[PDB]
Amino acid sequence: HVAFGSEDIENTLAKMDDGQLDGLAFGAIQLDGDGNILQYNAAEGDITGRDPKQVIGKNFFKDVAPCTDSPEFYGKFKEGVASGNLNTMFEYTFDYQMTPTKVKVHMKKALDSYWVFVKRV
Ligand SMILES: *C(=O)/C=C/c1ccc(O)cc1
Repeated sequence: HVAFGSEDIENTLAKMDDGQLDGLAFGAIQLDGDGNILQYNAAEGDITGRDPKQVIGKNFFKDVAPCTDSPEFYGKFKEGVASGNLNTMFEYTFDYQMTPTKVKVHMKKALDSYWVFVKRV
């Protein structure tokens, strides 16, 4: 088990393959520094209606999740990629090609890549 917001979440998830990541209680996306989607788990698709196989390779901020292109989300992502120590938590609403859904988001650098964790609120 691993809880959303755990202090060493990136350690636990570093040791995980697809099945384990797909088993998480919360949405988990891994992005590269350009915002391209490396991994996208089953729990996230249950929040957003996206097929996890279909969004791998796409750009999260440009194409998949346009509502996240804002100082409040994308702005914080690039600040944390630049500053080297991404680790930030905030509320957000996801509303593109889905019913508007309130979530909380935790972005954290991976053990060169970057996690976006999501849970319904
Ligand atoms: C806003 O358009 C957000 C879209 C979105 C957020 C998270 C996802 O996993 C997919 C789309």
